[PDB]
Formats: sequence, C-alpha cells, structure tokens
Amino acid sequence: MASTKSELIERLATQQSHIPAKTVEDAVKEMLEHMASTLAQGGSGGLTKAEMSEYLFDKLGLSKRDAKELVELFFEEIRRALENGEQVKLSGFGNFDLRDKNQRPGRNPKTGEDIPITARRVVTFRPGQKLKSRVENAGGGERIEIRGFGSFSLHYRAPRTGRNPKTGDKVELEGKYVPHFKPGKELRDRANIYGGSGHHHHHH
DNA sequence: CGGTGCAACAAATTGATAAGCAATGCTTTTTTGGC
DNA sequence: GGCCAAAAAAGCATT
DNA sequence: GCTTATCAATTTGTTGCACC
Ligand SMILES: [Mn+2]
Ligand SMILES: [Mn+2]
Ligand SMILES: [Mn+2]
Ligand SMILES: [Mn+2]
Ligand SMILES: [Mn+2]
Ligand SMILES: [Mn+2]
Ligand SMILES: [Mn+2]
Repeated sequence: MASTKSELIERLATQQSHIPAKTVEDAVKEMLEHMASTLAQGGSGGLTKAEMSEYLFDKLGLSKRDAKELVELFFEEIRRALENGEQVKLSGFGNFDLRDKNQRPGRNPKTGEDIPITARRVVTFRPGQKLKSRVENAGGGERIEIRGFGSFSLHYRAPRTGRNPKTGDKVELEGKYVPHFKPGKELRDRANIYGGSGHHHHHH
C-alpha cells in the first residue's frame, strides 16, 4: 500500500496514450519542479493549475490542451491512490500519508460549548528533506493552491536553540520557512472512509 | 484570449490532544542513465 | 519496456 | 522534551477555475 513517483507516472502514461510516455514522464517532473521552485523561490505569485499548464507549454512545447488534461490527471491520480488507502511517495518532493484519527474533545470556538471531533482518516503531507532544504535555503516563495486537491504554503519557524538529540549538545538554529499542505475538500471527503454516505448539506 | 459566477479557499476565535523535530551515520529504497 | 550498476534520496535511529 | 499542528461551528472577505 504505497505509490511512488514512477508508479504514478506509469499509470498516467497508460491513460495518456495520445501522448508519448517520455513526455508524460517529463511532464510530471516538470510539474514537481515548478511546484518546488514556487515554494522555494516563488517569483510568480500563487501557483495554480493554469500556471502549471502554461509552463508545460512553454517548457515542453506541449499543446495547451494536453498540459491541462495532464496536470488535472496528475492530481487526480494522487487522490485515487490516497482514497484507496495508498500512501503516495514522490521522491524529491514529499510524501502524502493517511492517518486514522480517533474522536477527541472539541468545541465551538465562539460559543465554547463542547462538540467532539469525530474519528476520521486524514491526508497529511511530509515535506522531504530535498524540498525542505530548498525552502529554507532559498528563503520562501509563494503558495500553491489546487482546488479539490489541497494547498501548499509556508509556515514560519522562529530562531531557537536546539539540541542534537544524539549527543544532547545545543545547536543554534536560524529562522526559516517550512512547507505546509492542507488537503482540499474533495480529497478529504474521498480519503476519509467515514463519510461516503448521505452528505452534509442544509440551509439553516 | 478575456469576462462572470460561485464553491472552495484563508483567516479568526479555545483548548485538549496528536504529531513533528533539532544532528548525523549507517541502512534501505528509489532513480538514474547506459545498453 | 526490461536489466544493471552507480548515484541520489529517503528511512531509520529517535525525528 | 519541547514545539507545532490538529480540529470542532460560524462568519467575513478572497480566489481558483469552470463555463461562457
Ligand atoms: Mn508562455
Ligand atoms: Mn478502491
Ligand atoms: Mn498555513
Ligand atoms: Mn548513472
Ligand atoms: Mn539523506
Ligand atoms: Mn523506536
Ligand atoms: Mn518523548
């Protein structure tokens, strides 16, 4: 129960036959690079499905129509893996994990009245080291926002005196930014095996 | 290529609970690039 | 697309 | 071990992107 970058490119390849696999493969790598770049240096404001497609056009010389179907399928395939209970591991970027959470005490932050947090399965993203280095090294760029999938942004870490957990020796750590992913509604619903029933949908 | 509309976003409240992380060497998985 | 040895990244330890 | 994230219900303002 684990999907990799290559296993993902393989499924996107056998679903994009009208496109040469090598291009299907080059595409995913360009997307992930465009994505890392955005979070690391940014420069071009928020990243979106359109910017990722335009980029594949410019860069790979792909039809604007194919870059769009691909970008969409790329994230669709990831959702399919997770919804099926599979962990998605994209080397050089990060891993999308599934966690079963038990019910725990909550409340209406405004009123204060206790209201329990139901048990559920969530999608979490663990930034890889390759990526974490780029974001602290570069300094921090823009966010990524893909509706229905999730959004990536940067959270700030204040400087602090840390310890080498092996030796217990103190270490002086500088401020830096770290990537943070937020699963979008579609992905949370599909991945959470506790809501595939008559939904939540009323007006008052 | 450009204008609209609207559900999916971000931010904001509190507080109990769950998850992640500083350094870094050895082990394991993944990818790379030739053939 | 499969093989393969080497390089890179990740996994683990503990994180 | 200490720090950061998770989440509840609900409103106010923003934006990705489907659809003209
Ligand atoms: Mn262009
Ligand atoms: Mn299934
Ligand atoms: Mn955030
Ligand atoms: Mn090589
Ligand atoms: Mn490493
Ligand atoms: Mn252990
Ligand atoms: Mn502990």
